[PDB]
Amino acid sequence: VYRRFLFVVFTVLVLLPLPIVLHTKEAECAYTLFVVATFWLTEALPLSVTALLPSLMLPMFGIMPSKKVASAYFKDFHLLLIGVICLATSIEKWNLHKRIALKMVMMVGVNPAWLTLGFMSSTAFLSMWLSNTSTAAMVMPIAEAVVQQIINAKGHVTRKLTCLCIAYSSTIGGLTTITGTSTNLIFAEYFNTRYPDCRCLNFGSWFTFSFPAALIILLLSWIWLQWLFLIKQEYQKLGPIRYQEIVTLVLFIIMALLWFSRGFATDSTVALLIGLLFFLIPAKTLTAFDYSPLITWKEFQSFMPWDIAILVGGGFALADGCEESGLSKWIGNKLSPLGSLPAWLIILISSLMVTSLTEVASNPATITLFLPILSPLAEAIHVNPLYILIPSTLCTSFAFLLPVANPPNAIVFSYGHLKVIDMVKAGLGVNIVGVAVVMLGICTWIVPMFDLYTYPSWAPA
Amino acid sequence: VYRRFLFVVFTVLVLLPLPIVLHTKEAECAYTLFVVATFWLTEALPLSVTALLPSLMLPMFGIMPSKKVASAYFKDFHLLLIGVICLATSIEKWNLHKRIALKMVMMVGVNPAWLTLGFMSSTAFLSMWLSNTSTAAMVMPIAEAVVQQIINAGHVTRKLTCLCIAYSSTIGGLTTITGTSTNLIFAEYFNTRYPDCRCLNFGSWFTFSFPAALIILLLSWIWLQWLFLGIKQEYQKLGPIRYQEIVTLVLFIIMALLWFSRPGFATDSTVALLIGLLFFLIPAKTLTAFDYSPLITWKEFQSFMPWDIAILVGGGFALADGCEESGLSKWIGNKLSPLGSLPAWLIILISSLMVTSLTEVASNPATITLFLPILSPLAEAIHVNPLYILIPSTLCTSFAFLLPVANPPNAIVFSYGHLKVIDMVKAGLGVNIVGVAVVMLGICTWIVPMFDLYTYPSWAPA
Ligand SMILES: CC(C)CCC[C@@H](C)[C@H]1CC[C@H]2[C@@H]3CC=C4C[C@@H](O)CC[C@]4(C)[C@H]3CC[C@]12C
Ligand SMILES: CC(C)CCC[C@@H](C)[C@H]1CC[C@H]2[C@@H]3CC=C4C[C@@H](O)CC[C@]4(C)[C@H]3CC[C@]12C
Ligand code: NA
Ligand code: NA
Repeated sequence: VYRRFLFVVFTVLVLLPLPIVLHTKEAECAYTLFVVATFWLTEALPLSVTALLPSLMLPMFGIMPSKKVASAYFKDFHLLLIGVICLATSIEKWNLHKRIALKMVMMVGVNPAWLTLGFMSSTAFLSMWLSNTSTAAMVMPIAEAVVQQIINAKGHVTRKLTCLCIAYSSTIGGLTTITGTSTNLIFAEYFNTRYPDCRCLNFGSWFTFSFPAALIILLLSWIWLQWLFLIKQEYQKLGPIRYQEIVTLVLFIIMALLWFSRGFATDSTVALLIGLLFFLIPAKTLTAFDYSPLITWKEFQSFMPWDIAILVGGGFALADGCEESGLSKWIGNKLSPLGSLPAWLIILISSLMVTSLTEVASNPATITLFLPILSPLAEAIHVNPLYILIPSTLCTSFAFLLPVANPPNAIVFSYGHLKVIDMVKAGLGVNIVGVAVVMLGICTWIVPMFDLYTYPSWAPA
Repeated sequence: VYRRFLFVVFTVLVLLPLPIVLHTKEAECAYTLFVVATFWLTEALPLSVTALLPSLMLPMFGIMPSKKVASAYFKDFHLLLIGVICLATSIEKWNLHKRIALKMVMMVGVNPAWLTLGFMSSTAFLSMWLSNTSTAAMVMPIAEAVVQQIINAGHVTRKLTCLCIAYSSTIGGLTTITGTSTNLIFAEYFNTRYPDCRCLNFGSWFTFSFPAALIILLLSWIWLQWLFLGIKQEYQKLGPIRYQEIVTLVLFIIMALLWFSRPGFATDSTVALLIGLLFFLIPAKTLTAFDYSPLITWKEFQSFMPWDIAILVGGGFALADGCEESGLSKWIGNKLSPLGSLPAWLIILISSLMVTSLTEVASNPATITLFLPILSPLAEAIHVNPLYILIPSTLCTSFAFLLPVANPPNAIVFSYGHLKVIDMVKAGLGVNIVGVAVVMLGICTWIVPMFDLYTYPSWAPA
């Protein structure tokens, strides 16, 4: 009774017994550690309120920030993210993302079973640019209407096979771009901090090592999903193609051709030069007296992730706060026999610990907690840091079990079908295929790309 | 004909004849100067798109950023602004700001002419916390309904009440560093460039400017009432006082009592985050039940927070440092060497009158962004305290009281029926001269013993 308020009686709870430790300087900093890590996993607070808590609690105990090295008022990853969001804002303001999801399904829709590959290929291409949650929330109304008019010409299992294709291929196409999922932005913001001399990570080199990785997972999970389970009038009611979709489509082909083919030759120059045209090209008249452009600043501010910059800096103030106190030395002495395992065994034992924790917690929470653990470990045992951080930001996205992990597969669970055991039987095939393909990747073709066997010059010592 | 598109045929225009200069390294950097300054004043682009233009154009010519000194992932002014916005988010989500605007008018509403002072005192107190544009857009529906039921018991009392809402929303917009938006561009420019100064917080901006605005508020009521003329049922239809307004009002008195009365946790940004982050936690609604919702959500907080101020400041720094890497700051620095022979007080009068005149035709964040990296190099060169010049120029930026294109407070009240354009010029020139004279009286007598304005400090370089 009265456990409809289980957020407030838990946040107020956790701060009460945890002040057993009030005794020294490392016990007070470990109090901030087990509180912010607790509210990130259970998500009792909205994940950026919690990132402001080390900026409040640590000066109260007497642990002040002391880092004083930065540069560059506008960073290069911040200007790439500006130009990508303003392309992804007008592509769904003007409903261009339903033309493509219908035209791709129509082309390869011979449908013995090529409808399923038609649905996966249409929502994995849309996840490279849009967010995973917003692109699964519009193919799912489309696919439910198509599969109802097909059965209006056995029928139960083809409704929950089509459900899992939308939820799983929105995540597989969520990688292959550093701006596809949100957890590819926390990796890229942690890496341009802490390692600001590294120039090996841009838009056109994340796509080259991960598009061969996801095409194998996409083609092998279609075969797995189709195994264990078994429209011209829908495109006609979108209307004719408008003016504001031809302009958006032309700037989308122009921008993506220069990213892969190309001090002004950086990828953040193409993002701002073609991205800032969306604030300029006229779209509507509003009688006339004054036009309106393709996107406005109030719509751009709605789509931009501002909470990622608070989440990264809140993870840095917690990590540096453990270094000023004696906590990083104290647990560093009890874990000295960890540096006797081989380099490949650290990869397998960590990527299986991240692909298992991401099923019960959100993906930006488990990439924020684990990324300042593996990167000190990689410099200590004299490994290239990208050799450990690349297969852990890729196995974070592999959240394919029970529908509390990522909000893609909680949308498709909100429909009628697809009880919980249908995800565990289907997700364990895509999970094992996903881990084995990335483990195959960092042994053969990723190593000659980023020079993963040679300790670089951006790592300290 | 076809000049309904005068934005796109002007932005595309200005970039065409201005590449006469393509010849050297300072001529290419002055090309970026006269483009970004042109789109800030005319506002052909939304004022943060333009701040990203020196981050695009300057690496193309070969002028790279080279500054490498900062600290402190979260700054102290950023944590004060977080806690203020989440108090100003729930105060208008739950309509607490109409209780106060009606209860203050009701109390001093004897109305021979105390209705006018009742309206100014209710919308100047609400501008210390809310934004100037959003607090003039809700007293103006209220005052038009009250002045219509008073005349139903007459033309010049409709446009006297209009100008009280537009002018006292700006006078109460100062006295807080988070009241207007141009008090945030001053405070963000000053914690950059001068990071050793600890003299500027919430509780010392209010002490030097609340005596400055109370004199301008009390003297412009006398001026406005002169040149123009010599409600329990409106409060009853708000309903009874709810649950979510008593909780917001209690945390508003708690937070403001500790700001003025108070190892390293005794700062003003601690009170802002400790009482501000309770608005994400206290339950407000049930939504059947199975899961409550708090007083404010993160999607509503993200809507009210000014994110474009941090882009506008860093875009002004990349343009200012870009002129220093090239030879432009030395080239115009040699042609302006006889400027450093005027007295210290004459620089104040000649600059505050140049900023209070330009802010009538351009927006206030555009004229504080262009002028703040001009006066602060000038104050270090002629050996003056930099706060002695920057304080009376961030205060005369807000004095936009003439024709209704200056600030969006007095374009809202112009959008109603009354108040033709000459009624603002006759009324605004009285509030303008009173405003400049009170700040000039302030920086001579009581502001100087507060910030030590005659002694060159230790945070300025040399
Ligand atoms: C973000 C928060 C958790 C930082 C605190 C993380 C602790 C767990 C991290 C910080 C420092 C890390 C240690 C850095 C140093 C060493 C010594 C090396 O031979 C083994 C790795 C080991 C032992 C790392 C283990 C993990 C570690 C101790
Ligand atoms: C933001 C942009 C405009 C920066 C370029 C501004 C130019 C106008 C600013 C930058 C440097 C400034 C100069 C700094 C040095 C001097 C020499 C001193 O005896 C007179 C002031 C004077 C001459 C300043 C005048 C204004 C100035 C030249
Ligand atoms: Na995505
Ligand atoms: Na205000």
